[PDB]
Amino acid sequence: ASLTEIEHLVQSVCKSYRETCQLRLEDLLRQRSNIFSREEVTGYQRKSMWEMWERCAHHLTEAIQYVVEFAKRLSGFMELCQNDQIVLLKAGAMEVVLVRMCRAYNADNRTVFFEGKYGGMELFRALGCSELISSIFDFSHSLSALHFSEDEIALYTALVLINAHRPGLQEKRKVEQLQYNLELAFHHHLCKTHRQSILAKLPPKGKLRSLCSQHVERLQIFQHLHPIVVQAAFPPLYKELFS
Ligand SMILES: O=C(O)c1ccc(-c2nn(C(=O)c3c(Cl)cccc3C(F)(F)F)c3ccccc23)cc1
Ligand SMILES: [Mg+2]
Repeated sequence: ASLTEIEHLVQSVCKSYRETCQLRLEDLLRQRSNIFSREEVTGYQRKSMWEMWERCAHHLTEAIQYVVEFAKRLSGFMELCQNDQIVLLKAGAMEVVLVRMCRAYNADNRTVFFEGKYGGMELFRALGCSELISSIFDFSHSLSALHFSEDEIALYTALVLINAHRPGLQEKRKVEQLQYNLELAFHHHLCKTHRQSILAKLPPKGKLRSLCSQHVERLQIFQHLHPIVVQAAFPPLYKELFS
């Protein structure tokens, strides 16, 4: 792919990203001052496990749905057979959700933006997932240290999804090519901005995968104990994770 194609791919990917973000980043930064009372905290901490899970589960569900809309706008994704779109999304939608979190994370006070204000991990205590939730906070913190631009997150998460080494693909070669193109675009943009050095500092893909595995497993257990009701946007994908 030539320079102009690459530039068009970067612009396209970053526009798709911005347009499939729940909240714009300026909002998240405006509100880092708006922090939860200890009264508001204990309020959340005195919530029942189920009502808290319902909140978080619906929040996370909505997030996955924005990520699916992002994928559907990646050049070439819609041209993929339904099987492969499910393979890519089953594996990666939640990996992207986990990456997108670093936006709502404030490494200064170690808090995250949740339901209108910032709170520490203490806020989710009623779920009793301290291990998992501590891990997630560690990951966001780790991503914070890289000071991603919005453009970098867009290209990085595009590559999290468009990965040709996911088990199950049938058009593996078509994915390899969309991936190659996204890698040229990511690398170009990083060079352009003197940020090429972050490539070696990105999370090892294994760490992202395994963390996503822990997280989804836990969520599936909770979905078993206490099903929330989902109006699904990609039914063949929903059926692949909720059954
Ligand atoms: O609306 C949809 O079409 C749709 C909506 C959501 C998903 C989706 N949920 N999910 C979960 O982890 C999940 C969530 Cl976010 C909330 C409650 C329970 C669950 C669980 F049971 F599946 F585990 C995923 C993981 C990986 C990939 C896609 C998804 C998929 C499809
Ligand atoms: Mg240069």
